[PDB]
Amino acid sequence: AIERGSKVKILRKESYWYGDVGTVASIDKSGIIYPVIVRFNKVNYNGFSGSAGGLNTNNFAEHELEVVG
Repeated sequence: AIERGSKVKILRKESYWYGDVGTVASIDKSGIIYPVIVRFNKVNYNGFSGSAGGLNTNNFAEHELEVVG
């Protein structure tokens, strides 16, 4: 099961960090299809201005992540 701070290999085809692993940051209450936000320490600036957006976290479903810890 997706534990906390566990190593999860992202298995999302259309993902900026697909094929890479990430550190589980926190899970949601199943409010959305991708409540699990993983950490990648990677930024994808593609339109920033004024307020510093920045992501560093991608949403992913439980079945979309592969706990390989």
